[PDB]
Order: sequence, then C-alpha cells, then structure tokens
Amino acid sequence: SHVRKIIVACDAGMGSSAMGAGVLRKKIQDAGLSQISVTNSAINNLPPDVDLVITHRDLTERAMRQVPQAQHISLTNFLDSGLYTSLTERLVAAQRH
Repeated sequence: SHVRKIIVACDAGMGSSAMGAGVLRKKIQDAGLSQISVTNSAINNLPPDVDLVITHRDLTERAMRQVPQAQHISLTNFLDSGLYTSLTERLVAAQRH
C-alpha cells in the first residue's frame, strides 16, 4: 500500500483540471519520482484505488464523499502557486518518509 497515485478532479473534468494536473505532474517528474503517476478526470469518475485526490475546495466535499477514505487536498485558486509549491514539498517529504 504505497501512495503513488495523484488525480485531479473537478465538475468539468477539463477546465481547471488540465492546468492543475500539468503543473503537479511536472514537479513530480522533476523530483525524479517516475514511480508516481498523474492523471485527471471528472469527479463523477474517480477510481476507488486512488490514494490522493486534488480538487477545488468548492468540490472537495464531493470527492471526499465518493471516497472519504481517500486523501483529499483542497485548492483555493487555479494559479495558487504557493499552495501548489507547499503541497509538492509535502508529498516529497511523505515519499521518503
């Protein structure tokens, strides 16, 4: 049971979904974590095997519901680089640990 799956979901499964996925994906690849996979999909579609779910706070309630047993991270803004940076550092820390 290793956390390696990160998926971004929103009500459109596309709009903000695309940018969030791309940025996170790039950082993960840069960190040499080829073992971690990144994809995006609509909220209505989230595999129960997902370990990490990243969505906008406005829709985090929904994702939690589908899988309240999963790990959810809420965003505030689409280009909130500060939040993205913090989250990335954290995941890296959790990866080693």
